[PDB]
Amino acid sequence: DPMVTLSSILESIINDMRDLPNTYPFHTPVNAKVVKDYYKIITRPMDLQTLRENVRKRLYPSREEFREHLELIVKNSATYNGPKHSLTQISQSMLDLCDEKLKEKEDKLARLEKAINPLLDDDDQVAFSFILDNIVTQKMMAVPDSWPFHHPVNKKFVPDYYKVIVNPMDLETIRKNISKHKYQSRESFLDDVNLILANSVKYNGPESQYTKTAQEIVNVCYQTLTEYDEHLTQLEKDICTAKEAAL
Ligand SMILES: C[C@@H]1COCCN1c1cc(C2(S(C)(=O)=O)CC2)nc(-c2cccc3[nH]ccc23)n1
Repeated sequence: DPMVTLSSILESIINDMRDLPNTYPFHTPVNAKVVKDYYKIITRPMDLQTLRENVRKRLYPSREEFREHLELIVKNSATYNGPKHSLTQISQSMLDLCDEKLKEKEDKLARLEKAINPLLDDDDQVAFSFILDNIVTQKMMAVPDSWPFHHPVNKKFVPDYYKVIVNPMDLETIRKNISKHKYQSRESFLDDVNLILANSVKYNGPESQYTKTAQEIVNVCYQTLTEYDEHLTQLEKDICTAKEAAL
């Protein structure tokens, strides 16, 4: 079972990260009854124990989902402790080692990932994802003053954001989803794109300039999808055939 082999590789990387110097503060979850403001600042807690348990729950079908959770450890430290704090440097040493090990095992990991999910090797899925990523970076992120929507909100800087917005979305998250080939057609992609605009209506109001910018992001997405409609329709058809074939 390639998921078992993959999981064993990921656990071995966790073992190697745990062994780096001074890493213990990251081995287990932050104790929010000692660090009483932790959840007022951090939205997505992560640590090596939780990461290992998730590997064992078979939550990571690829390098990328694993690495994304590992990177939260660093991002959270950068936010809470500071970008140059020794704890943030220590967390970064873990991520650097992970990247070394993933580099070394890249061909084996690719083989396992494609055995787990054959669409990662499908040329139509890859071409479709490439087009979506170019729409995001060249059209959507090029909208003037679109920066509020480029990344997840950092609760440190907007402390009530996630009390209001419980289903957040942003363009970086969409790009990460594209890189993982989460979207097999425009319908699921547009659900996430529209969530950006819905969240702006809710948090900022329907007449806010933030919402006008978000509306422009959505409108240039529709305009560009319409321009590429013929090609995208063919890719979506061939992806469906590949999806059904893998059965
Ligand atoms: C709430 C507002 C409008 O609705 C969309 C998301 N918005 C963001 C997003 C971000 C992020 S950030 C830096 O937190 O990563 C994702 C890019 N920051 C700020 C922000 C931060 C600090 C002071 C501020 N004054 C006005 C906006 C603002 N607002």
